[PDB]
Amino acid sequence: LCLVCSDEASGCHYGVLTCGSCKVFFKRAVEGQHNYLCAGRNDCIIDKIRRKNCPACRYRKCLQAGMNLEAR
Ligand SMILES: [Zn+2]
Ligand SMILES: [Zn+2]
Repeated sequence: LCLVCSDEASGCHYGVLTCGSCKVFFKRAVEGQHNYLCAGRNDCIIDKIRRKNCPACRYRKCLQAGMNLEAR
């Protein structure tokens, strides 16, 4: 299971057991430019449904999980 947006995970990538999308998301969200906002809220729960409400919390969530694009 995806330990970010709490969905059926395809396989682990980077540092943690994530879905298919959280992989690609994270690699953009780290080594790229981002425009996700929960920089001064950080309220919403990111799961299988509510992740469409906010892709900002997902970055925070995956990081708490232990994601690292230079993990092992
Ligand atoms: Zn996910
Ligand atoms: Zn949010």
